[PDB]
Amino acid sequence: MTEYKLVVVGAGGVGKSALTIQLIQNHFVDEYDPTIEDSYRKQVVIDGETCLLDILDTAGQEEYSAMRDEYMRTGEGFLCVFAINNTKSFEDIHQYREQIKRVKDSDDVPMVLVGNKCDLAARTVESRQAQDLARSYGIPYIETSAKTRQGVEDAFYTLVREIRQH
Ligand SMILES: Nc1nc2c(ncn2[C@@H]2O[C@H](COP(=O)(O)OP(=O)(O)NP(=O)(O)O)[C@@H](O)[C@H]2O)c(=O)[nH]1
Ligand SMILES: [Ca+2]
Ligand SMILES: [Mg+2]
Ligand SMILES: [Mg+2]
Ligand SMILES: [Mg+2]
Repeated sequence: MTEYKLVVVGAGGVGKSALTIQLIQNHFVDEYDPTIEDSYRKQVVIDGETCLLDILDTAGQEEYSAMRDEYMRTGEGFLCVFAINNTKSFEDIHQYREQIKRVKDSDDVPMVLVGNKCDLAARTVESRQAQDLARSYGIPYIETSAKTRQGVEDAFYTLVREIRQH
């Protein structure tokens, strides 16, 4: 069956693991355990196609980010995640996109910009700001909450739909 290799990247603490775990395991991880490099695999039907998602959950903490580029290298599509209550994580997106372009040696990599923790009210990144960033990259912006599940399936499936357009 069709396999899609997805890679989730972004600053430490933005909720990359919580998003992936909500998608794959249907629960919310409340605690914060920094990730090194974890992978998840699940068979799902997306738009009538049975496919296998291989999701690489990467480190956002600089300390844990050792061979991250070697992992990212294999990815077919990337979720670039920031948190809507973490302005620095949004500003950091530029450098993740540059890293993706570097590891794929392409200016045209399937990507979706994700603004996570949308269940929280300490918003410092407004939707329009993120929409504009994504527009400049030619990719979709989607807000999510790993806590409530809002947008979670949408984000990951939209990434599959972007890979399919390339
Ligand atoms: N309220 C809320 N909290 C969230 C959300 N997503 C993640 N969190 C919380 O944010 C903290 C960090 O989440 P985590 O998924 O571990 O972040 P990460 O990006 O994978 N961190 P790292 O890069 O170090 O591996 C956790 O305490 C988690 O519960 C969300 O959508 N809403
Ligand atoms: Ca929990
Ligand atoms: Mg993590
Ligand atoms: Mg390269
Ligand atoms: Mg502002």
